[PDB]
Amino acid sequence: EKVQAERPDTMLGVVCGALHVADVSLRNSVSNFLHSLERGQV
Repeated sequence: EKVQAERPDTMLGVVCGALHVADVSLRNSVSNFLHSLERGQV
């Protein structure tokens, strides 16, 4: 139909997606690491 419009540039889109993914992953990793540290583990 040629109606797949109103998208951002591919570069900005993939950059933002990778930034969101890495942010969530790093935040969860830091949180779980601190959780293990707090309970008395290494």
